[PDB]
Amino acid sequence: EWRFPKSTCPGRSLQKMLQLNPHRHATAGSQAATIPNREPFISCSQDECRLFTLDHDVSTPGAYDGITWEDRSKRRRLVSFPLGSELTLDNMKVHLSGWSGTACHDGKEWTYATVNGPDNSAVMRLKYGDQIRGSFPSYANNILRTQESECVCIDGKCYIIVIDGPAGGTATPKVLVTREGEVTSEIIVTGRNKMGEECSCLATNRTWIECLCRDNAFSAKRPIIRIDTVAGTARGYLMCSDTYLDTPRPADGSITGSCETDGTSGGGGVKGAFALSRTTEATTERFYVRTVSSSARSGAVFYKTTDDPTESNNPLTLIGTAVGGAIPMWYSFSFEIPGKVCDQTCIGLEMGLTMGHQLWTSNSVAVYCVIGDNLDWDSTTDVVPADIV
Amino acid sequence: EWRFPKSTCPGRSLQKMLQLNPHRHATAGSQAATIPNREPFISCSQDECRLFTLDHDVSTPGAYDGITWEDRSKRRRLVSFPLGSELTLDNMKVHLSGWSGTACHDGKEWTYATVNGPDNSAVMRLKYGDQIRGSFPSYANNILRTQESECVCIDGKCYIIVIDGPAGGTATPKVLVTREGEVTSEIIVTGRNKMGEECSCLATNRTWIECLCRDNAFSAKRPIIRIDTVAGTARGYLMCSDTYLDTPRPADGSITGSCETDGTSGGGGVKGAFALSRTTEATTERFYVRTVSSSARSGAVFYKTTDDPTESNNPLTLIGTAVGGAIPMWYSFSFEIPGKVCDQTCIGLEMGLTMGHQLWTSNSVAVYCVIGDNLDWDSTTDVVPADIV
Amino acid sequence: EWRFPKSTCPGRSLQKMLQLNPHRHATAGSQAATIPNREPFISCSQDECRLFTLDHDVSTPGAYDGITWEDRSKRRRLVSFPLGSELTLDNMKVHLSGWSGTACHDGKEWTYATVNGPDNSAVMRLKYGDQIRGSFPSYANNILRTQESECVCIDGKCYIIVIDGPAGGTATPKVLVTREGEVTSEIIVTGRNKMGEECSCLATNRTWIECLCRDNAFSAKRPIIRIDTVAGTARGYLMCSDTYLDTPRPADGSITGSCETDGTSGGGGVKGAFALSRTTEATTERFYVRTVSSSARSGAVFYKTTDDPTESNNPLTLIGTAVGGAIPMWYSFSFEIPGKVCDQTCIGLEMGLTMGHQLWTSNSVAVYCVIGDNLDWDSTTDVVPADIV
Amino acid sequence: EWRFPKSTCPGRSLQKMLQLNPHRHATAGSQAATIPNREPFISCSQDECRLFTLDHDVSTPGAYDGITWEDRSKRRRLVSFPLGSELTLDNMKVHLSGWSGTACHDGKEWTYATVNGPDNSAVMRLKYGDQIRGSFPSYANNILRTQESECVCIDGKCYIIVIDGPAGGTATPKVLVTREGEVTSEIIVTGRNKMGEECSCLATNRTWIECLCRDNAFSAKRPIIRIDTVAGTARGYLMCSDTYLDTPRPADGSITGSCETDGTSGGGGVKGAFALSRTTEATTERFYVRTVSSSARSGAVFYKTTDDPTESNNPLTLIGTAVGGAIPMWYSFSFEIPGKVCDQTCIGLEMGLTMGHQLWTSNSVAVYCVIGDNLDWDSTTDVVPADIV
Ligand SMILES: *[C@@H]1O[C@H](CO)[C@@H](O)[C@H](O)[C@H]1NC(C)=O
Ligand SMILES: *[C@@H]1O[C@H](CO)[C@@H](O)[C@H](O)[C@H]1NC(C)=O
Ligand SMILES: *[C@@H]1O[C@H](CO)[C@@H](O)[C@H](O)[C@H]1NC(C)=O
Ligand SMILES: *[C@@H]1O[C@H](CO)[C@@H](O)[C@H](O)[C@H]1NC(C)=O
Ligand SMILES: [Ca+2]
Ligand SMILES: [Ca+2]
Ligand SMILES: [Ca+2]
Ligand SMILES: [Ca+2]
Repeated sequence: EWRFPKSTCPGRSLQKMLQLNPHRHATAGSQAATIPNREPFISCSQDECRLFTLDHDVSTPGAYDGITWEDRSKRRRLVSFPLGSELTLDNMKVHLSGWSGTACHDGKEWTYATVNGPDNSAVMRLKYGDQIRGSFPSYANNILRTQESECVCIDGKCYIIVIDGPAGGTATPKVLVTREGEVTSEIIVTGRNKMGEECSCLATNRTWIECLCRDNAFSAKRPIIRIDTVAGTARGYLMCSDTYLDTPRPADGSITGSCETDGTSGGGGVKGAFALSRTTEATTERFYVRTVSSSARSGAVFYKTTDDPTESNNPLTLIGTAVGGAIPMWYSFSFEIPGKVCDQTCIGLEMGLTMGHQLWTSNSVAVYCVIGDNLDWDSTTDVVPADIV
Repeated sequence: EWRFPKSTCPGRSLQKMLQLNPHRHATAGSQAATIPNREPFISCSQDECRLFTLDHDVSTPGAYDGITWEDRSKRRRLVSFPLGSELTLDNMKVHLSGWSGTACHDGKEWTYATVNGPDNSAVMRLKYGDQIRGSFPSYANNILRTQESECVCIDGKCYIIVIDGPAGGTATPKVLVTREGEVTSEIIVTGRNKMGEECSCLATNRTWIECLCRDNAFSAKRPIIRIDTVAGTARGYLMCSDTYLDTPRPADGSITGSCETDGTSGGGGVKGAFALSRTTEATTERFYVRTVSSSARSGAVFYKTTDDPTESNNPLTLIGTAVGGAIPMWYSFSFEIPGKVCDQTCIGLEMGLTMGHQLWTSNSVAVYCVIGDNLDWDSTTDVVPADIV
Repeated sequence: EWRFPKSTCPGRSLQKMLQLNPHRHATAGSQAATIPNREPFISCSQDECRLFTLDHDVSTPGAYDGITWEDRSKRRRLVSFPLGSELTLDNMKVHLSGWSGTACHDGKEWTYATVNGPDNSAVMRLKYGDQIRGSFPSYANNILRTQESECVCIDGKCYIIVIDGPAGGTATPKVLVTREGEVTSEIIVTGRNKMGEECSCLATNRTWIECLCRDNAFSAKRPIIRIDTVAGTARGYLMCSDTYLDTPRPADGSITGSCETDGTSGGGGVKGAFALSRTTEATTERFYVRTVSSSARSGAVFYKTTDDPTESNNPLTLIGTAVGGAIPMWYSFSFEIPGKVCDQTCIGLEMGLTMGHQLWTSNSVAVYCVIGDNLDWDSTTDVVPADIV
Repeated sequence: EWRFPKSTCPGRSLQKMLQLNPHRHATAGSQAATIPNREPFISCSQDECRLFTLDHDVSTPGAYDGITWEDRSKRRRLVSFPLGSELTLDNMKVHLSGWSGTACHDGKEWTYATVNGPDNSAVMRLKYGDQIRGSFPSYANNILRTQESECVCIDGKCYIIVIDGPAGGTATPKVLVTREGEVTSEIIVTGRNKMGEECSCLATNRTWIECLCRDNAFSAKRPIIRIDTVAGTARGYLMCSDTYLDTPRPADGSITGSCETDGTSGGGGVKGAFALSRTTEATTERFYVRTVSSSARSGAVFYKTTDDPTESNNPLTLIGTAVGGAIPMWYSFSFEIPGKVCDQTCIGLEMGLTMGHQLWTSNSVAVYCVIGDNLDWDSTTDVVPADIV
């Protein structure tokens, strides 16, 4: 029947599952039509896992693929591939037009959501199975956008974080509550709620959800949103650890003040992710990623903690480097693999590939899951963008 | 069991679902074998939706693709693609040879129909599952042809509009009634029945069907056919609104006379489409498309009304422009997505692509469905036919 | 449960279903890897129909495709494609190595059979589902070979005609009786049994099978084999009609003597096919194909009769020309589409494509089924072998 | 329910099933993106058989395919293809990153295992369905590696041989016992246990497994490991027959001493394979492969015996040559096709293709199964590596 959160598979670290690298096949002499894309993420039903991403209505090599740097356009679609299929034209499935996306399976059907339209009056449409069952219009009229990673479904309701408002100022997130793709309520996020883009979300137990977000205007600390799906409420916090997770960021521990103090820098950011261990009642361990560099989007390093991230300033504990500091690392995303016996959470890593400013842009995706005792290996792309034809 | 019409999902406007644009992948350097095609449409079972179209036994780029402007030839086939698969050779499924097509799912099996043969003695064959169960010969011996959009199945019987006769004069439509692909009766269309090509058809309630057609000889107003599937009868009308839906057309409201008065121009036309909202007993709102231009096939504009289109001359109400007037827009088609709880109707738009008179010809397909409160965005192709290799 | 012959769908003629033409996609500029092949045929389960053929371990365009004229080699395999999929590399499924093939579904599993090995000691292996369950060795040690069209399964047993012996002399056919792919008996063909290659076989009622074969040494009349699956017996006849079906052949009616008189020419031949109408008790109409030319493999013409073909010399009745006499036509094959209500038989046509003697060789496949009242249209390829790259 | 070993299909020899040869499609003019690979093997569930192999994150033709000679790198993944699909990019499924692999189906789910990481601290991860359920770290810190052929599942537990330690000295194998992908015990291999790489494993009856391995340091005789899955024990032996199966090897019978005497040469080796006939209680016949040459990896020859291979020095009995001595032959692997009535074992042959030392490297795969009475035909590739583009 309905999907709900189970206790997770035992595991005390992150180890590599797989990597997809389509543009290895886009060199001189190759015969493949690969799909350049950005903002990828994975979502799973109990039958299959799928790689979702936002394409550009074009393949590489190809004469139109010079637009792949744009964030928003009439060409972008939420597409997906079965997880493990390489990212080629024939493997691709188009779900909805739009330039911001999310998707999640509720036990019976896929829900797909994208935002579509001009910056000042965009509309989120939600697709349930084959039908568009929901529509949610822009409420601040300034780039309505969503998670760029999977949403979370519990007991037949799916929970989606949207934000609308300036990228460099106050923009308030909302939680949309959907049943069969129709928006049946909006939860107001209380507490610390002046920012919260591109949230990566996971259930922390049977009835609660925790989202790790990006503050693009005010702070190098990541906002966190917790949802109590029974009470129907959501509260925002600021991640308190001295190990600041956003990029760019100042040195560790140097933001003076309370947990929820912004600090003086804070401009810019990148979507971050986390994974966890849990029982039916509570989360027992958390796993976090951030870049090697504190000013550029390069590298990826893993950390862990058994503390509550909204109320401890202790540094996180180092797991090790998953992408060397010389390698572009951009978004990362959380997801959960439902199982019959236990569930498992994972972090995906968008290893970025680009020829430069407003030139060809795409990525390779590496996946790490909660299992084992030590980090097993770092990941590379071995794709030189100059060699892409 | 059998498919029948349900009440529709709530919705008060048209919003974009998705777009397919295969020839974005047919530029210099690309690795894809795309499928040039015309007269596309979508039909759905409860498991899957499919994009149907008439191909030319060729792919683009390719040395034989210069024939894709022809309407009828021994090369054309009704093919289909899972909806969301891009239109490439490996994704294509061939169903029947022929140069006019339709298809619909009855709850248990696909029915596929095409017309095949020389202009003066063509034969419609109907395929049910894997077998050809029905054959219907030409009765006026002058291009037997059909809807170029999905047929409608109710309680195990499927209803198909055919026409046979001169393109610039009187040609009488018939309704074929099929059970498992075998033609078990013909309903005579009474009333206004001297034309009626390329009908887009939707159930208006539990037991009635309404088709919106093209008068190619006499009128800029669109013919409408209503079928009472219980009584086994069909009656033709002329759409009465001052907002004439065909192309070319005179200015709005300027056809003098009764509802069913032709007007003085009327030569030519294009296949049009509509969508609707309904309960089990009656249709509550209708949605219509026409071109921006009143003399060329360019642009697409949406309208709506709560009036009966066969008995009111009130202008329709503007929803907005879905394809800018500078963009070729050709056929459009209706279809319905069956759901477990509710059904949903949609309009697809054939955005035409061609190098010129008797040169390479194909299209991009944009899809809008009944949902939400306002139009979300217009569609473009960003394909320049000169760049197609 | 098990497959058995049902009464057929009503139909009094042959009308076109579809055509596959992969090498339309093998011209200059094309992006497809098409599969050159020969001896194709179709076989169906109740879920799906499939196009089987013998490939050459190569695709076109390609530097190794110059071997596709060979009849037998270590490169050839029995491969298949879902019926309606075009014949490209990614759509292909390899079943067994070998250079003579057949396949049929028994209601539960596919049986696949090929002959493999050197001319003087070849072995037929039979694959049932995923396993090789049967092996049948050469008994005359001179090119053991089989039908190159589907076999027939009745009540859990499948029936396969093999021949072994000189191509220009006496070679006796056997009927192999298989259960789950294991050869459980051999039926000796009595009567007229000195030749019988490449048999096209169809059930004539609930318990009998009729095969139409090729005499390569002695006669322009086609041999016919009837199998009584209950009694476990098979008897050979010579087709008696004045309308000789093989190529080359003398003029109609000019073979003097009894039904089973060879006539003076008779050297050479081509695989022919037939279709039929039947009830559970008896065959009511037969449909036959032969070439337009009486000396070359060009064109295809349809005929019918309600007579017993082993005991009447009446000419057959003309249906019309399905492939014009200027178009190469090579093998043709019978097959049957099982249905829940009724079955349907069909003829496929191998429209040959070649650059010349021991150069590139392949084909296009056109399909006609028993339905309707008149022939609907002839078929062409519009492939010029010189344009294949 | 659970998979367990059945009695095998009757058969007294090895006959060819099929061959996959993707790089036939990688010549000048071809349109295919083929997948260069090494260490392939086949594993089957009751629904499907699959070809597994270790890829290099690249396709051929292509500018990055010059790395395909490396044994271990961050690019390699365990991928698979449905058996009979040709080895192209669109057909490929990625399961896990890593450079040593194995996989087996337990009746309900696939288990996939790879080793990943640096030479001195590699980690085996095990994937069960969609989840990584098991992790097993390196215990000798010197290239943890596994079978490169299918594992064996009996009554819900799967058995995997791993080895860790020097390639030219003593390295002790362990048997990992897995349930739903989690390592629930390790069986210590007693007896002759100082080597044992790349084991090909088959059940010998209802409760016992026999593995045929490679001694890379000490002996031209192959090690054999037997597992009693009920008692939970494993014992190593040295294959005693005078017909030494490894490459390179001295002349037959010339190793002086007991069964378990190494002999004086013994350096180097290749993965070998075997097939068998069995009842529920015991193995009745064994089938073995080795190269034609006793110093190079070229050719393949089949043998059989009804003796116990750990306790008889009798020569094996010749079946015949499956790959001529002029053709590179590298790894071979065992696998078993589960059936509803009977099981069947087979040998696959990695026919190697390479341009030379540290240049492009891949293979063709030929498959032989236990059936029939005599060998049917030898296999070739007819791929000249110089012609690969
Ligand atoms: C989940 O966690 C929240 C917050 O700690 C708690 O209030 C709630 O009771 C928990 N749910 C269960 C089922 O224990
Ligand atoms: C459907 O509409 C027709 C025409 O308005 C009407 O006659 C018929 O009764 C309706 N059907 C139902 C089930 O109400
Ligand atoms: C099928 O036909 C044969 C030959 O005419 C006849 O002997 C047999 O009785 C028929 N089978 C049935 C079930 O009528
Ligand atoms: C399988 O073989 C082993 C070794 O010969 C034997 O001990 C065991 O009893 C056998 N199993 C069965 C079920 O006979
Ligand atoms: Ca920030
Ligand atoms: Ca008109
Ligand atoms: Ca002859
Ligand atoms: Ca050795």
